[PDB]
Amino acid sequence: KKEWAHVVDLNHKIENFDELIPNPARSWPFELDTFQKEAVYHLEQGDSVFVAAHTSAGKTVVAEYAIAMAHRNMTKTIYTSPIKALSNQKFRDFKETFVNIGLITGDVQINPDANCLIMTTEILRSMLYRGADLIRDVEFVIFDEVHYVNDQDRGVVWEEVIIMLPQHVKFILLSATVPNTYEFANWIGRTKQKNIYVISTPKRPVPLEINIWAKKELIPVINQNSEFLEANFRKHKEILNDGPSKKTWPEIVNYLRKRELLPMVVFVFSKKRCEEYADWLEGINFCNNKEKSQIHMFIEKSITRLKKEDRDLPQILKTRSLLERGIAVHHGGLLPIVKELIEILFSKGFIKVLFATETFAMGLNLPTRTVIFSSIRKHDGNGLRELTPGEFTQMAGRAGRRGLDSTGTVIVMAYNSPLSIATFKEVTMGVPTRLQSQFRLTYNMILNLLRIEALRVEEMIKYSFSENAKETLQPEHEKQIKVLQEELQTKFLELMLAYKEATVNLMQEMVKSPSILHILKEGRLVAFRDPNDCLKLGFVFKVSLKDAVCVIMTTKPYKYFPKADGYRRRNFPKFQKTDFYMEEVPVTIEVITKRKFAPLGKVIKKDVAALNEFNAETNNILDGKTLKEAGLKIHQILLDRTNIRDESQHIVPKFKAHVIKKKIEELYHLMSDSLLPDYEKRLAVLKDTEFIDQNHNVLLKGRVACEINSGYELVLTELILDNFLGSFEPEEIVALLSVFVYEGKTREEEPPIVTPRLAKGKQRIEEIYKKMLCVFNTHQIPLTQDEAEFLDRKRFAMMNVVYEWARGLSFKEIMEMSPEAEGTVVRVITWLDEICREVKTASIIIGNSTLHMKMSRAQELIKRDIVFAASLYL
Ligand SMILES: Nc1ncnc2c1ncn2[C@@H]1O[C@H](COP(=O)(O)OP(=O)(O)NP(=O)(O)O)[C@@H](O)[C@H]1O
Repeated sequence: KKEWAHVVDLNHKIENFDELIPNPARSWPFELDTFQKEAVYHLEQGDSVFVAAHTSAGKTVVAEYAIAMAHRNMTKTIYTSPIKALSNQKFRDFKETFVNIGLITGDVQINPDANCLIMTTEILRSMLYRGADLIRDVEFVIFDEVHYVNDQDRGVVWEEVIIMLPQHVKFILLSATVPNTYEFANWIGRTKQKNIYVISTPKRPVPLEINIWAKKELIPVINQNSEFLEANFRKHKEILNDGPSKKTWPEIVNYLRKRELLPMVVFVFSKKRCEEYADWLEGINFCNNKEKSQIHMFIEKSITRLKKEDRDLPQILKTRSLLERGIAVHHGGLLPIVKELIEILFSKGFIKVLFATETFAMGLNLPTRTVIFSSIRKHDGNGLRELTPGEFTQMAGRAGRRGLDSTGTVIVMAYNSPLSIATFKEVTMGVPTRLQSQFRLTYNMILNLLRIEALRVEEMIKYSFSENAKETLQPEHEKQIKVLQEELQTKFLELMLAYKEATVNLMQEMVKSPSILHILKEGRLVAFRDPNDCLKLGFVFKVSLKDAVCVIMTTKPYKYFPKADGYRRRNFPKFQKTDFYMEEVPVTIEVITKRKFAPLGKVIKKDVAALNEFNAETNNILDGKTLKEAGLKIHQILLDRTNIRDESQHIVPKFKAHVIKKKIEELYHLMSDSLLPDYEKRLAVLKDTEFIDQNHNVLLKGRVACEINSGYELVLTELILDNFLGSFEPEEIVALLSVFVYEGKTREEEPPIVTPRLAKGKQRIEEIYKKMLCVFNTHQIPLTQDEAEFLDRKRFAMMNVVYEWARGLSFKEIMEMSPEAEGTVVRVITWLDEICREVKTASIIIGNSTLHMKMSRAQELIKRDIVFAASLYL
């Protein structure tokens, strides 16, 4: 009866809305869309909202409203998103929109006494665990980019956060259009006992047009009404009938320029190729003198902080070169400050051509007039594969600027060969991506909750999305089993069914080895099952292993077993005949008879001769005899089958009962398997390695691990627990620690480790990790590919860089010896600061003040220059 999540009908309207709101906490130059009105309304009622709105609709408006309320009730509104890189920006967007707002990061903290705070989800979780005091004064928590999914991002923890939030906190979840919003809104509302209204939109306010660029021509293939244009696509194919060349970009750039479809963002899934393509625009310029000067001034003003040695970095000079001509690239290889320059200049209208990797499309709020896909295929750790509809929608959706563009232009590049239609339709018009739960158990979480209170973990698991999902399913499967249990209420089968499965198995097995084409030579009379599973007989005519389908000349369906005379007589009487037809049949054929027909093609023509022959043969085959049958896998399979072997109008019921048993048995397991198993395993793991004792008390070791929130808490704890690091220099320690924050995917050969101790340290960590893996294996706990291949990658490749950096080398010299691009160097080194902080705290717990001192020293050594430059957004 009681519902906590309420779906707001799209057909619903608020004509008297302007009257319902007496004193709107905020107003805008424009007129709010119905969904925004819904949002504001339900917010003012004192309820929660889950807004899943198309790209270009204006979700931020709901965020600003909320905030406003916080400034009207002396309450606090915390804004959160999983994307840390986008904290500084959002913090600047609100400052320029509203007026005290703060910013909470790991090291930097600005204006905490504000009625609004910007922070990542992790920081919020952290504050929750901490039990911060300001949370008692928080009324609204905004969860932005709820649809954000990233496997390599450990900060997507809004579920844990929502579970942990106190009862007096109301929610505002912002998301792209997803199909399963109600699920999560219902979990939230039910689990939190909160009225939450699910709000969405019918379509994109700024409609997209999807085009293909082929042979210097722009061809529409999906119109504003999302209709696929077959003729045009075929046209592209025909025109063409294989990647960017030197003339590619100048040509399309020039084409779009004459037609004023700029600025353009070109998505390129490769940093190198971004830069290459950008370089291919040599001699093209979009900036007049004043613009060049403004840009120069902005850059000069922005980097004046840095030392001269950093201002003159090659990447900076090259970037300036591009920027002063209205061109840029955007990718993870760039120094943050450079990224920021590019972003700020792009948002202000100084950049007309931007080549960007996928990241640019996710967080950043920088829409463009035109979006181009250099390719709709991207390589992920798995390899090369087509983009998913969600990704394509995410990138393509950037192409419409509400208020500036009538429409958003999206272009897919074709080069020398046509794009496949299935691929293209799957990528551009595939089923929209669903919200998935990101909630996982970690040792850190378990140790912390366990340290807090005995059954906190169980409680956390009870209130998770998975559990609630299981709860939602339970009754459904109950009714299904009720119908089945009642439906039924109103050895032969085992061996037989097994025999069927065995024959199917063997058949599937024979479909791999070409040798089959010898057994299924044109004319091989066989008894097979049609789609309706009716036994029939026919001669083989074609064998396409590529499609694994055989064309047969067919005996009407019979609505046996090799060498089963009596069994045949009793079970299988004479079959019926029917005009021969060519039927396509799947290999997975109940029996391959010894009978072979001497050309069918002549029977297909109905030549009197072949006709008579066929008639006689068929009549003969259908008249008398009973069917006779006739690698290493097929051998064993056949053996087992024969073992089972040695082992008409009445089998219907039994068969039905079997079907039932299968269904029910199936619906049973469907309620068996999920966090509790993992949890038990993890407890076992923590018990074996002594983070907790036999009674599940958290030991000192576990209290140390509680402080490491970076991913490899157990191994790191193990590393720092004793005094192996006793004779290491701060530089050496921070150098060695880089292994826990570097993917180690460099495609270059590792040079000699710069010091002996570092080599020893690598050895030590490797050993620790091996042991830990052994323990993971013992308790059959599933590993992520990273955990698994950890040692198979070059994770230690950054030790030298970090060492030399801690020694005082300039970034220039650092880069001259780095196996990774600037951005990654900065990523590693900036993460190491946090690592050092964690280790400091840990050392406090351990009582090792020397280690503490060293870590402080390391922080002091690495925390400098362009690597730690203040954000341009602040
Ligand atoms: N009701 C409105 N009428 C006219 N303009 C609006 C309206 N609402 C928002 N805008 C403007 O259009 C833009 C809205 O974009 P935004 O706030 O980021 O939502 P969004 O497009 O859905 N973000 P995202 O989906 O992640 O890409 C802002 O620049 C607003 O100024």
